[PDB]
Order: sequence, then C-alpha cells, then structure tokens
Amino acid sequence: LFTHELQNHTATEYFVSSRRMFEPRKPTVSDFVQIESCVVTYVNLTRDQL
Amino acid sequence: LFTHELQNHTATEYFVSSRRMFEPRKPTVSDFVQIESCVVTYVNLTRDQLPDVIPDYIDVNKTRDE
Ligand SMILES: *[C@@H]1O[C@H](CO)[C@@H](O[C@@H]2O[C@H](CO)[C@@H](O[C@@H]3O[C@H](CO[C@H]4O[C@H](CO)[C@@H](O)[C@H](O)[C@@H]4O)[C@@H](O)[C@H](O)[C@@H]3O)[C@H](O)[C@H]2NC(C)=O)[C@H](O)[C@H]1NC(C)=O
Ligand SMILES: *[C@@H]1O[C@H](CO)[C@@H](O[C@@H]2O[C@H](CO)[C@@H](O[C@@H]3O[C@H](CO)[C@@H](O)[C@H](O)[C@@H]3O)[C@H](O)[C@H]2NC(C)=O)[C@H](O)[C@H]1NC(C)=O
Ligand SMILES: *[C@@H]1O[C@H](CO)[C@@H](O)[C@H](O)[C@H]1NC(C)=O
Repeated sequence: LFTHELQNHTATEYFVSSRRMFEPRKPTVSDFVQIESCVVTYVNLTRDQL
Repeated sequence: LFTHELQNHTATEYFVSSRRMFEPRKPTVSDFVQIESCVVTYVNLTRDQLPDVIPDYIDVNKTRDE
C-alpha cells in the first residue's frame, strides 16, 4: 500500500500494488489483517473514516 | 473458474478449482476482486443474478430496503 501524490491538495490516494510490479488499485477489505498491538509507526484514525 | 455444463438447457453451473486438479466449488466473494474495466470476454450480467450465480454474495442494499 502506498500513498501516491501528497496531502498538499487534500487527496491522499491509498493504493496497493505488487512490490515487483507497479499496479495501483484500491485494496479490498478481505485482504488486510487485524492486529491487537499498536506502535508509533501506525497511522491514527477513528472508526468513522474506515 | 469454470462452467459445468452449458447454456444449452440454460444451466451453466459455475464452479472453481485448482488449475491442475478437479476440486469443484461454487465461486465465492472472498475469491475475487473488482475492476473498473470490461471486455467482451467478460460475461455480462445484471445485479439481481449475482446472488444467483454467487450465493456467497450478499447484497446489503437490496435486503435492508425490504
Ligand atoms: C455485455 O458486455 C460485453 C462486454 O464484455 C458486450 O460485448 C460487447 O458487445 C458490444 C455489442 O453488444 C460490442 O459493440 C459492437 O461492436 C460492433 C463492431 O463493429 C464493427 O463490426 C461491424 C460489423 O462487422 C462493422 O460494420 C463496423 O464498422 C465495425 O467494424 C459494432 O458494429 C456495434 O455497433 C457495437 O458497437 C462490443 O465490441 C463488445 N465488447 C468488446 C470488447 O468487443 C456485450 O455486448 C454486452 N451485452 C449486450 C447484450 O450487448
Ligand atoms: C499516533 O498516536 C500515537 C499516540 O497518540 C503517537 O505517538 C505518541 O506521540 C506523543 C507525542 O510525542 C508521545 O508523547 C510524548 O512521549 C515522549 C516520550 O517518548 C515525551 O517526551 C513527551 O513529553 C510526550 O509524552 C507518545 O508517547 C507517543 N505514543 C505512541 C504510542 O507512539 C503517534 O505519533 C501517532 N502517529 C500517527 C501517524 O498518527
Ligand atoms: C442501498 O441501495 C438502495 C438502492 O440501490 C437504496 O434504496 C438503499 O437505501 C441503500 N442502502 C444502503 C444501506 O446504502
């Protein structure tokens, strides 16, 4: 998952592509993993924007 | 994915398995992804038959309004 473009224009496009081949596309929910442990490296947000 | 039988009697049984082996099973929503582009090879269909072809599919929109 990468953020193409920047927050300079209030549009952060979250797309997932193969590390071997740039193929941008919006990820599917079934394909993530849920975690109980959080570290500073994770992006903070509330449930509203999920 | 493959189509057991043909539309000769309007029964195209849609199943999925391994490419090597024969492990028939109805395709599931978790098996696939969505794209915004279409071609002729893609079989074209309406929304109401999605549960018909994919019982694993659940249309929350059309069930809540009921
Ligand atoms: C559901 O989606 C399918 C896509 O997965 C559809 O397949 C598309 O079907 C349409 C028509 O149904 C095709 O568009 C037609 O293309 C012909 C080609 O014209 C050329 O050939 C004629 C005759 O030789 C010639 O006179 C012309 O000058 C051209 O050289 C057009 O003539 C038609 O007007 C029409 O535009 C698509 O090409 C086809 N998809 C692809 C990728 O080719 C399917 O049709 C959809 N379901 C239904 C019921 O239509
Ligand atoms: C996501 O949220 C976490 C927690 O809200 C953010 O990390 C937190 O950042 C604050 C601000 O620096 C840390 O508090 C500070 O801790 C240091 C000691 O490390 C102390 O010197 C300061 O006085 C202050 O107390 C907090 O410890 C830290 N906690 C964690 C778990 O990271 C994080 O930056 C946020 N990141 C994003 C992308 O939103
Ligand atoms: C789902 O979409 C239908 C129309 O297709 C609409 O009537 C209904 O209110 C929608 N429900 C939700 C929860 O989006």
